[PDB]
Amino acid sequence: SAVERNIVSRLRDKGFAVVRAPAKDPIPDIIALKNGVIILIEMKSRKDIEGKIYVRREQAEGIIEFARKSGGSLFLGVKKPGVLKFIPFEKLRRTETGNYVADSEIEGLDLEDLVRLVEAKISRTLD
Amino acid sequence: SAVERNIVSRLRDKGFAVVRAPAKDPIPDIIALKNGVIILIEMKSRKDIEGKIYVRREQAEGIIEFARKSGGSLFLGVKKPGVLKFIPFEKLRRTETGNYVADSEIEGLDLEDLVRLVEAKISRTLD
Repeated sequence: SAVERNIVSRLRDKGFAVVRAPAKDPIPDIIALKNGVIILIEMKSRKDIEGKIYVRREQAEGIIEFARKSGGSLFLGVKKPGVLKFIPFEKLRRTETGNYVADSEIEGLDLEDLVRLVEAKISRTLD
Repeated sequence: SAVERNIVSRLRDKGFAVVRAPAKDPIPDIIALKNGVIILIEMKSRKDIEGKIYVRREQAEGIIEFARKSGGSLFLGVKKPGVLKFIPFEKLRRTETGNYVADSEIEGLDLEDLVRLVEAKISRTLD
C-alpha cells in the first residue's frame, strides 16, 4: 500500500503509465506500461513459517493468465528491509499442487533492473 | 458503468487482459491488453450544444499523455442507441479551448472493428 504507492510513484517518474488494480479473476496489483512494454507486478504473496514465499495456485494462475494474454512480463514483488525486489514469475518454482514458490536460491531484481529490462525491450522492438 | 462492465466482459471474452481504472493525472476508464497491443478506452464524455460528444481539455490531455507514455491506442467510447462506437482519439477535433470533440461525420468503430485492428497489429508484429 505505502509500498505500492512508492513503486507506482517511482515507475511514473521513470516515464511509465501506471495503473493499480482495483479492489472474480485476479489482476496483478500494478500494471506499468511504457512504449509498448507491459510490466505486471504482483505485490501480494504468502510466506511459510520459515519465510519461503509462495503464491497459491488460483491467484498465481490468474495473474499468469493476465500476463500471458496481455503479453506482459510478470514479477512478484518481495518486501525486503527498505528495499523491494522483483522476481520474474517464470523464476518461481511451480509445485505439484500448482503453487508457485520463491526458492532461497532466487535472485531478485531491483526496480532499476526492471526499468533497464524495459528500456532494453523498447530498443529490441525498433531493431 | 453497465456499459463499462459490458465492454470489459466482451474484451475479456476476446482474450484481452482488461483492467478498469480505479476511482488525479488521468487514467483511461478501460485498459485492455492483448499480446503486446495496448488499447485504451475513455468512456466518460460530455455533450455540446449540437449533441456532439467531447472530452474536456485537462481530462483529454491526461489520457493522451497516458496513451503517449504507454504506447497504447486511445479511443473515445460513444454510447449510441443499442450500440457502442469507438473513435480513435486522433480523429477528434481539438477546439480553441483545448477540448476534443467527435464531429458528426466521424463514424467510429464497433468493438469488433477494434478487436480486428488488434488482431491485425498482433499479426504485423510476427511479420
